[PDB]
Amino acid sequence: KSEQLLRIDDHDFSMRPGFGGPAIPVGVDVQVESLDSISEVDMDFTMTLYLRHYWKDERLSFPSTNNLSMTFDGRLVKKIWVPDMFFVHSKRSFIHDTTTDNVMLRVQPDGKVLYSLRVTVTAMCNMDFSRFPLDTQTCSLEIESYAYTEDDLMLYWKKGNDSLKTDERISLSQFLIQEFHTTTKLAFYSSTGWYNRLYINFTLRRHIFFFLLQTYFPATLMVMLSWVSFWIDRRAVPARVPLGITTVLTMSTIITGVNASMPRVSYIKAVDIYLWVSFVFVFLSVLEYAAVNYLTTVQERKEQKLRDTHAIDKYSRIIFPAAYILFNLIYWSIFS
Amino acid sequence: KSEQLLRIDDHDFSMRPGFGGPAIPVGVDVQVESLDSISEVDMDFTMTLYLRHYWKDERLSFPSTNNLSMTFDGRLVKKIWVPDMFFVHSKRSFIHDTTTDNVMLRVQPDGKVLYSLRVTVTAMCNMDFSRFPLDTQTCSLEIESYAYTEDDLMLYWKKGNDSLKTDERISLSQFLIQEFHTTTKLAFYSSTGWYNRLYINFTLRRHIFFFLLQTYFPATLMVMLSWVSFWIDRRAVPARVPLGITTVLTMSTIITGVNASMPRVSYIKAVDIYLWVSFVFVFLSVLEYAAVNYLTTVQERKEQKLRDTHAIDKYSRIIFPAAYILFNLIYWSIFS
Amino acid sequence: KSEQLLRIDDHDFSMRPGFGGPAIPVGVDVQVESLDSISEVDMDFTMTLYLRHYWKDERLSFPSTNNLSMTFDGRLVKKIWVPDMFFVHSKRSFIHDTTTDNVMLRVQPDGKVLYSLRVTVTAMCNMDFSRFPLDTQTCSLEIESYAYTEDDLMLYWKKGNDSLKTDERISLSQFLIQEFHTTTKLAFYSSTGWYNRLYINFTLRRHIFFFLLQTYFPATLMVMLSWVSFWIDRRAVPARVPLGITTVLTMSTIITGVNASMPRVSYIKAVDIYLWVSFVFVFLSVLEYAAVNYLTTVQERKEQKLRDTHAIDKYSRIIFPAAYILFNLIYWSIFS
Amino acid sequence: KSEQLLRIDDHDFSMRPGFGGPAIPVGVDVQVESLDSISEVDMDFTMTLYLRHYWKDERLSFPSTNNLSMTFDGRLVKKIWVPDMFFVHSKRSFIHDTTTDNVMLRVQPDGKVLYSLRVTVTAMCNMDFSRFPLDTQTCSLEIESYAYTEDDLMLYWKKGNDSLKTDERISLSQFLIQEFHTTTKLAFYSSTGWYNRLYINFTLRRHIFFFLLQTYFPATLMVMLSWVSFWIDRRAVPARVPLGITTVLTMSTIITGVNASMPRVSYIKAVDIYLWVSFVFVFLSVLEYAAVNYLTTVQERKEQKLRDTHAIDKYSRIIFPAAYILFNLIYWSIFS
Amino acid sequence: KSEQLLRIDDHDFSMRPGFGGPAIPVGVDVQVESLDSISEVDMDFTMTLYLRHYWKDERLSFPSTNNLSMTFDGRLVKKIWVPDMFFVHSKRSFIHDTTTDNVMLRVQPDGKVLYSLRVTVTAMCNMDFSRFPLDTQTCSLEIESYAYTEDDLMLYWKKGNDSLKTDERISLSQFLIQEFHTTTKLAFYSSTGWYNRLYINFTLRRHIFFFLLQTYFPATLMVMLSWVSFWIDRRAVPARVPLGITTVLTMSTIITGVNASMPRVSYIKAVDIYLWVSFVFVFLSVLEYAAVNYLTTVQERKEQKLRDTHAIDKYSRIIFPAAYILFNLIYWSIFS
Ligand SMILES: C[C@]12CC[C@@H](O)C[C@@H]1CC[C@@H]1[C@@H]2CC[C@]2(C)[C@@H](C(=O)CO)CC[C@@H]12
Ligand SMILES: C[C@]12CC[C@@H](O)C[C@@H]1CC[C@@H]1[C@@H]2CC[C@]2(C)[C@@H](C(=O)CO)CC[C@@H]12
Ligand SMILES: C[C@]12CC[C@@H](O)C[C@@H]1CC[C@@H]1[C@@H]2CC[C@]2(C)[C@@H](C(=O)CO)CC[C@@H]12
Ligand SMILES: C[C@]12CC[C@@H](O)C[C@@H]1CC[C@@H]1[C@@H]2CC[C@]2(C)[C@@H](C(=O)CO)CC[C@@H]12
Ligand SMILES: C[C@]12CC[C@@H](O)C[C@@H]1CC[C@@H]1[C@@H]2CC[C@]2(C)[C@@H](C(=O)CO)CC[C@@H]12
Ligand SMILES: *[C@@H]1O[C@H](CO)[C@@H](O)[C@H](O)[C@H]1NC(C)=O
Ligand SMILES: *[C@@H]1O[C@H](CO)[C@@H](O)[C@H](O)[C@H]1NC(C)=O
Ligand SMILES: *[C@@H]1O[C@H](CO)[C@@H](O)[C@H](O)[C@H]1NC(C)=O
Ligand SMILES: *[C@@H]1O[C@H](CO)[C@@H](O)[C@H](O)[C@H]1NC(C)=O
Ligand SMILES: *[C@@H]1O[C@H](CO)[C@@H](O)[C@H](O)[C@H]1NC(C)=O
Ligand SMILES: CCCCCCCCCCCC
Ligand SMILES: CCCCCCCCCCCC
Ligand SMILES: CCCCCCCCCCCC
Ligand SMILES: CCCCCCCCCCCC
Ligand SMILES: CCCCCCCCCCCC
Ligand SMILES: CCCCCC
Ligand SMILES: CCCCCC
Ligand SMILES: CCCCCC
Ligand SMILES: CCCCCC
Ligand SMILES: CCCCCC
Ligand SMILES: CCCCCC
Ligand SMILES: CCCCCC
Repeated sequence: KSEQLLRIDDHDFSMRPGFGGPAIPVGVDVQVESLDSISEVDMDFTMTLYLRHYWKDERLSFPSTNNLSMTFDGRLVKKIWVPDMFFVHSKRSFIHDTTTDNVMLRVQPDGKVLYSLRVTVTAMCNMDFSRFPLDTQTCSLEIESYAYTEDDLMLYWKKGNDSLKTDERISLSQFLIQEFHTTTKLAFYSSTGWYNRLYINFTLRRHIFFFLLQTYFPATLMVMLSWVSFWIDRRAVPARVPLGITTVLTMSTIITGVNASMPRVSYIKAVDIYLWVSFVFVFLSVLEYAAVNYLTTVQERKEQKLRDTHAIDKYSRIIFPAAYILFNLIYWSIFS
Repeated sequence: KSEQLLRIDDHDFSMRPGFGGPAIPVGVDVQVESLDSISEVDMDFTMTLYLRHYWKDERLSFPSTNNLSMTFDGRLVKKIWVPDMFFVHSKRSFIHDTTTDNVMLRVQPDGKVLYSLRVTVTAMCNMDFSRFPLDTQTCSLEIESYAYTEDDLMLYWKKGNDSLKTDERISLSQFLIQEFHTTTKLAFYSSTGWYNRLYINFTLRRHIFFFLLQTYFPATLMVMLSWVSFWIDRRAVPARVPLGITTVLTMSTIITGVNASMPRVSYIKAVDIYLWVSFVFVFLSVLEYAAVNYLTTVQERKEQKLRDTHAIDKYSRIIFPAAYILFNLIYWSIFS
Repeated sequence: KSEQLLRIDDHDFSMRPGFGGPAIPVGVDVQVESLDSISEVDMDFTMTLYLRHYWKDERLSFPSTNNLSMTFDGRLVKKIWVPDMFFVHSKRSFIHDTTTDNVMLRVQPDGKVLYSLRVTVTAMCNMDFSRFPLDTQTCSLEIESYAYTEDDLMLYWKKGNDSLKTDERISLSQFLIQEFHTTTKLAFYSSTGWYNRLYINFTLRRHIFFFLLQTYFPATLMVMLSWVSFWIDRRAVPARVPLGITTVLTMSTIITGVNASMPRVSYIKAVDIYLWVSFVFVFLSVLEYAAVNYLTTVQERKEQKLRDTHAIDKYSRIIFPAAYILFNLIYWSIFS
Repeated sequence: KSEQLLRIDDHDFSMRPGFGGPAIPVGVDVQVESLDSISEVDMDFTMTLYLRHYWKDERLSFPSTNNLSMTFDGRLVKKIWVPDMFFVHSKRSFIHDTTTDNVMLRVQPDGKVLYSLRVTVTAMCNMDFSRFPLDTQTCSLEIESYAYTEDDLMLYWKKGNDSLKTDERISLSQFLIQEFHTTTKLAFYSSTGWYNRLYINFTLRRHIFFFLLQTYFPATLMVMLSWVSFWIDRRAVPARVPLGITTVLTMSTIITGVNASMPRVSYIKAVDIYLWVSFVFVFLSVLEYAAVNYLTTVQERKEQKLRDTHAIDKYSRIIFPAAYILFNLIYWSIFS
Repeated sequence: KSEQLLRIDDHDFSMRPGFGGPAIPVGVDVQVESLDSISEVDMDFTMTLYLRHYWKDERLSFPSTNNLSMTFDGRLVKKIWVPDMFFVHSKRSFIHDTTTDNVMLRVQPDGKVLYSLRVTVTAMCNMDFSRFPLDTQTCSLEIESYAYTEDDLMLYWKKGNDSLKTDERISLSQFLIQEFHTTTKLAFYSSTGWYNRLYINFTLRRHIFFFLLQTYFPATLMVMLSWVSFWIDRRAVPARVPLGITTVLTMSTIITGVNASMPRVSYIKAVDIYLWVSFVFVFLSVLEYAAVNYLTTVQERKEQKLRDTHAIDKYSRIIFPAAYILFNLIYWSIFS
């Protein structure tokens, strides 16, 4: 029996290696296999990965006439001491078990141990949609020991920045992913002490042209369409009135349609500002012709009682586009 | 073996410490890590947190030549007595188990015990949407012993109001969160007796300006647009009629669009009252011109058989806006 | 050890108390804590509650110099005999286990036992939507023994109608809840025999005014708006035609919008009948003016070849509203 | 102890009764309690039922001075041999366990055994939507032994067609259910051999009138409305043009609305054919008036340069309805 | 006892057969039972299948006076050595367990073993929607050993391309499935070594005619409808203006409706290009008439101050359709 080569029954494996002295170093490597989903309303993401640990234990040494190592599956884990890592700020997670538990242990003649397992985790990521669709988000995944302070266990990246590998075809449907890297930082708990924490960081971006074409293009076209009425004969009331009112109706349908297709986040975003400013421009263009028609009617009635282009149209033909151009300059200087 | 330092086999751990005498005090601390989601239709919320217990047991004392404590994981829990806390008014919950059970026990030489675990819970929160979108909601989470009355176990906050800590970046997507605090109260069960209950309270609010801009602004603009027809020449029937009917159509589309984007709660809310009053104003403006056209036609026919601005327009130009202003004053004095 | 006070090893606990003789009575009490959700398309509901059992077993008696009782948690359940209750017509259910199993046992010196546990259950409830939104539904939850017939186990409510308690703040978002009460009935299985079954009954109702304002009000307003054209000068074709066709378009949008917000139940309901009758009225009002215009044109052409209000408008002004009023009387006498 | 009346330790229960000789017959009965849901996009259904087995084993015989039988729960199952049935073509399933496992065993003095359990299963059902909404679907549930060929185990319906019972109130929200019955058939696996398979069959149908009123009625009404323009004076251009274009807009909104309410199945169905043919009719009616207006204008210009009803309207008034009637005859002769 | 015919206690089953020498070959067969679902936003699919292994172990040989084999269920698996296969790039999976674990073992007198189990798996499949709805996708499922390198275990398809069988009625609701086949490839891990990997490949396609009729047909019809105004008398302003503006409104509603029914993928696809080009054509047709009306008005005013078909219409009648035809030629030569 291979488990008799390790004196299992001859040691207390409820205490750590080196108990009573300096802390035992434990080195970590990570391989990311995929990014599974993201939730914008609930603000979290899901990832699948391999986690590997390295440490030394002299109680595990066995004699050999060679330099061959022995390999075990997850049934040995409950018989020896292993590190207790957990994921900070996570909502749910599990270890894969088909067709059997996805756990491996390899033990060297001198007591060096490698511990490997496959896991899926869902973690939180606070997001800010104030600059949507031009926003940028940063997320992280964090790794920590549950019960051992830095005085008993010293956790570190085994090879620095070479300790993280990512799959060549990692991708998300609605985001672009860039800039993977690792960091470390000490954290403090008033109940027990100081602990080491490791981080995995990355950044997300959207596709800007899709949103430009889908939202900003039609609004601008409808605003430009509402200026056509300034060049139409003011005596054609049955053609001036329906045009303005239908233009309002079209802009309202566009805004409702856009609202139905964005994530349900209930506070004010940049695209909303653009859309409602354009709606106000369309409203003002109807008020203009109302004024013109009233004034013309008054003039005609006065002339008959006593017995060309109106100035408002001439000024509006210049003033409306200039003000829209100035709004656009300010908006795009502010939101980049 | 460390479990032989505690005389495990030498005591009955199916009875409480101090059995037969006064109740044993048990002190509680809570650290909230995050707020995961909220459901407005089902009226509940989800939270993730650390729960810590403190008590003393003389049967656990062990000799030491030092003041060092021993630490265990969750396999020891089934061998000793521990408190049986549960969450009142909850729908589902679980304890995290990756990469192993997230449970810790620390035992002092004199028998003081600390018990720590990590848990996620979903709890109910009755809500009232009568003043939507200006409503305010209050929620709570409650903690109680399942089987021990106040005569056997005394449950209390360890440090009063300093016993609750919350994460610095706790947030929800559609709500603002404020005013965390703790309370206690005795409850009575006719089947067994009196029990101590602990509470965690907080308050939620919405973003008012988003809703103002999205709902109240367009309705008011359309009501103001329907008043334009009072200044148009009454002889232009083909321009007066289509304008009113298209204005009705636009207001109906706006109302349907707003209805599709609120949570599906089927009783009457404030915003509904605002919207349907505005719809009635738009309807009345079409009835006005119907009356005017009929009366003008009668007058002309009478004059021809025998062989300026109509008064109704002049009065309507004043009466409609005053009545809308009075409605707005009353509405906003009532709903703040 | 407290489990040695009960002679556990000295009795066969795979047989019932009183085996071989009359049936053992078992009394039941229920406390409802909350109503969690309801599903109209799948026709089921979810509930969370406490279930308590009472019976006597002389094999459990122990000596005492006092009248104190002993309390156990769920680890004792597998060592003694307990009743096997299950929920009839249910789809899924589970027993809460945080922070430990929510099970209690209390044993009196003379062998009286109390058994308590906390459970969540989803059960079916056949529904009829023919009179929507004026429908009423009745639901029930049923409790039965799986393996013991009335000859071996007699199941009954411990205190009659006082055996059911409900929480003071029980509520559902879209329903009103009323009239909780209990009943009993015998059921028969051809495979094994007769069994006792217990019932918990309640009733659900909707908020009628919300639905009135959201659906019936706009339809009636549009039908009334289509009658305006009967008072308009028949020589204004460019004002009579667009009005009818836009009125049809508005009514169609209203009907689509209403259809998108009701539960997806694919058979005919009362509100559908109301809406499609109103649509038919709006269609008929356009056919009327088509007839009037054709006849006027014929008359003018005839008069010119040879070389006031038309009767159809005068009759329509009376006939349309009377017929709508009669439809409303019949409809509301039929559907209450 | 009742388990000592059966010589449990005295037989190898890892082999079947009658090992080494002819196959052992096993008889099956089924009671369906409910139909829980159906998924049209994923093409599956869910059902809840009781499954009962009957067979004889002489190793289970025990002496009795009477004809009373002994009853056990599911803890005995792991100590004796039982049949290994499984559900073919299923996606997921489980056995109910509240408040304990829903399993029963009854053993007669002579070794006759009854085995009963309660189970929920989700199974696939390939569907064809080509004739929607006039389609008919057939589904089945299949039962088979996992490891024993017909040479070792003979599986059959205990009582033929009397072996299946269904609940009196079984129903689905959007379907009608009819024609339950059972069948049997042999299947062949090249890896191991021939096996017996049992079937449960039933049929589903929709409510036709709901779909008629919701879809076919409005389309036909709009097609009939577009024919009104053939009777309108050809000199009223501002009344002929808006009518056709608004009629197109109404038909497009109707089609979009209908599309949003059917199950998302992306291939061509009958109702789509009806709707797009009607759209083409509405398009052609606008092309007609375009032609008429152009020709009239040419004639007038020619007459002035040189210095009644147009035939196209007269022919269209007959030709359009006849062609629609012929389309309807062919369509309804093809799709029933 | 049948487990005493195999000397279970007489061998260490924690090491592989042939330990210390050449690798042991293991042969694999697969039978696909169904394709359960596909997720376009999350980019994955689900499948249910039978997995079978073949290998030889001399420690399992037993004497027989015949050539009969012994069969076991899944309780034997934990007592002997078996291969540890797992699914690469998968998100979740499980082994069916109703009414018992769906596992079988068959052992020949000479030590040949067959191992069979039933499993459901969800795997990732990166997709590209740039050519939607004319796109083609390829997916695969991959099988690998977790802990043994090619030096210890040699994994291969038992019968080459005859090793894969698929069900005759396998289907998906919105896709067509074709071209199943198998491949093999070596993979390299820097932590442990080289491993053998097996692949199952297939291809998916859509139904093109459904999408043609639903999207491309209405857009083209509306573009053709906007050309009607070039043949209408330029003096009929109240008929030329409403027609263009309503045509814009109809096209906008069509585009919103189409957007609401495609999978929510936020980057630019071919159908979007088609739709927005058609929208631009409709916009240009309104700008044309604006120009024509302005120029006519100028001419009339000049003539009066001093005291037929306009050229722009004549050129537009030719130029618009030619340019649309050229766009269509280029588009369909590019996207096939
Ligand atoms: C072309 C369009 C969208 C389509 C019409 O509404 C016109 C605007 C004009 C301003 C443009 C904008 C696209 C996004 C631009 C290029 C901005 C960016 O650098 C984005 O990061 C700055 C100015 C923006
Ligand atoms: C500006 C707007 C919304 C946009 C148009 O409809 C005009 C109203 C006028 C009344 C305003 C309201 C915004 C919300 C106000 C300020 C109310 C509040 O204190 C909210 O708590 C009281 C009066 C309300
Ligand atoms: C006011 C309104 C709805 C709003 C407009 O459509 C007008 C109808 C008129 C008939 C009313 C109905 C509301 C519901 C009533 C009162 C019915 C009920 O007792 C309901 O149980 C009987 C008559 C119904
Ligand atoms: C009344 C209506 C629907 C409502 C308008 O579109 C007119 C058609 C006319 C043809 C009818 C159809 C209803 C369904 C019928 C009766 C068909 C069936 O036997 C159905 O199985 C054959 C002819 C069909
Ligand atoms: C008939 C229709 C759609 C309906 C109207 O928009 C007109 C176009 C004309 C061009 C056609 C297209 C259908 C798809 C075709 C046949 C393309 C394909 O081979 C598809 O793989 C090449 C040319 C395309
Ligand atoms: C790892 O590399 C990243 C690359 O951006 C850098 O930011 C970071 O500081 C590096 N960390 C260490 C420990 O070298
Ligand atoms: C805790 O502090 C809160 C702060 O609002 C207060 O309301 C509450 O009464 C305090 N409770 C105790 C026990 O001090
Ligand atoms: C319980 O009370 C309800 C109240 O409605 C009554 O209908 C029922 O008959 C009562 N049952 C018994 C057993 O008293
Ligand atoms: C069972 O009855 C059904 C009723 O339709 C019949 O089709 C079937 O053949 C019958 N089967 C047997 C085995 O009698
Ligand atoms: C299996 O058959 C497929 C059929 O396309 C072929 O592509 C593949 O190369 C074949 N593989 C082997 C190993 O024969
Ligand atoms: C309709 C005309 C829109 C013009 C927009 C100009 C935007 C300029 C942005 C300059 C950023 C530096
Ligand atoms: C269209 C004019 C709306 C005017 C609204 C006035 C609201 C005043 C609220 C005063 C609250 C004290
Ligand atoms: C538009 C007028 C609607 C009138 C509806 C009258 C309904 C009367 C119901 C009487 C029930 C007894
Ligand atoms: C608008 C007129 C529709 C007429 C439809 C007639 C359908 C006849 C079906 C005959 C089936 C035998
Ligand atoms: C409205 C006219 C559309 C004409 C489209 C022609 C497409 C030709 C494609 C040729 C591919 C080789
Ligand atoms: C392809 C980018 C288009 C942007 C139109 C505003
Ligand atoms: C837009 C304001 C114009 C004023 C011209 C007098
Ligand atoms: C709005 C009512 C006006 C009445 C004027 C006589
Ligand atoms: C508040 C009830 C309103 C009903 C309108 C029909
Ligand atoms: C609505 C029918 C009126 C007929 C008058 C002659
Ligand atoms: C619809 C075609 C009519 C042709 C009459 C000459
Ligand atoms: C479309 C441009 C036409 C120009 C004719 C002069």
